[PDB]
Amino acid sequence: MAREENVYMAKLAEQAERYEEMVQFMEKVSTSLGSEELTVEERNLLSVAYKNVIGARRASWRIISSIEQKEESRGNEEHVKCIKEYRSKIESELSNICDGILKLLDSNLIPSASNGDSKVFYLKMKGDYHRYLAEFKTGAERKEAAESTLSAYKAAQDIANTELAPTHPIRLGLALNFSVFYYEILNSPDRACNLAKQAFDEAIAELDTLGEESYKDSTLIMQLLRDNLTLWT
Amino acid sequence: MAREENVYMAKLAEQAERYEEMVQFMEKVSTSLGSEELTVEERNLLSVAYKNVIGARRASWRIISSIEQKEESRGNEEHVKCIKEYRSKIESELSNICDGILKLLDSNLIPSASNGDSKVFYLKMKGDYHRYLAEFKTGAERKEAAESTLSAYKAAQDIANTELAPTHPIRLGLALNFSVFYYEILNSPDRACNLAKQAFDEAIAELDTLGEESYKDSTLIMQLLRDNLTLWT
Repeated sequence: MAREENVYMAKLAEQAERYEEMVQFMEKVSTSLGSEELTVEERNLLSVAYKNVIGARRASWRIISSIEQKEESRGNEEHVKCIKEYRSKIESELSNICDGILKLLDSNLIPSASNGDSKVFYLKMKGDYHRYLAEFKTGAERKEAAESTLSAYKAAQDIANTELAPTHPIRLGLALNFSVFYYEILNSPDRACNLAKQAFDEAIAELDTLGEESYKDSTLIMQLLRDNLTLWT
Repeated sequence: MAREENVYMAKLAEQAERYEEMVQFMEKVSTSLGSEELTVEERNLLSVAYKNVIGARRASWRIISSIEQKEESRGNEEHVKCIKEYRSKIESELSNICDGILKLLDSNLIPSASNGDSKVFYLKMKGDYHRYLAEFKTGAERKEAAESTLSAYKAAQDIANTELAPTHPIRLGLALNFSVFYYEILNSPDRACNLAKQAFDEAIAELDTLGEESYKDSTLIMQLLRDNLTLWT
């Protein structure tokens, strides 16, 4: 049967801003496939869905962490005990969300990507979500997450380097996250700045062969890489 | 024991924008009382909580209804069947949210309000939430909701008229919702415009006895009543 229906429901879920439902709908598109790949449209929806569901918990996690620290500085110890419990609950959510998208990548989407844009897309996403585990996980789970990120970003760059134009927003967007993760989580500015400037230089080397729709895609990203290189200096 | 804790958790829930949790926390404050009333702070949190939880479903309901109608006009009948199912689900949520706050008003907060500001506050809220049932319920449930609203708004105005200054933001805010409900749901512009201009005129009759904190409260509302009277003409 046709489940353009679940795709149509996911676009309604998006319009309604009911993102948890958007995820369940795109998870139903993905776990119903035999040999078929998600279209671009479909993989983009799955990604908008997870990005909005994880975004909201990341933002809760950041305000709850600021409060946790302001109250720790003031010696308000009953508050801290309460904030910690709340942070713990949000961490539980964050960790199950990451596990849901990782499980779908590891066992449906990555093993069935054929084109290279697809392989880079799913391997980047896998990295993106291990990076999110790494922002809050602790101990050995933080270490396994930082390594899973690096190794997914690397396997993605290997394929992006050969099989995708230097100007492709997947390859540029992979460069942006990879460069930021080297700097912010591995504390390696040399590397961060390097593959940033590499991704930028390479992509102006062929910027003189895009459309008026192809441009707005990768120009947005190219400018993000640029303001970081000047920032990072 | 002290459950300033649940109040503190509700303020964390608000900061995190986890409003469903804010509701559960303020519901726990309210269902734990013996003879005690919610403070102003507490009744305001309960209200911020329910307002954000119902706001998000009302907004989903409005975009899903616009889509439902655009697709009905274009003859896209598979879409409509899908949109209707989605609208139905959002209606289920809206109806259980309204029932939760109504159950807490009808059986904890209204029967124990002592001061009059408190009685007007809970009776207004009861009206506010029956008004929301009336926006989407259908048939006899819509009729029982429109009447429950009217009768809660009336019982509230009876008390606001004697026991609260004409300038009190509860009494003015009650006037705003009451006036809007007469116009938009009962289709009675004469009445809408009347008790709007009455609430405004009466409140400038004593506007020359407020603070610099008391003012910003009821001026915001007084200007809302004013732009409607000119609009409604």
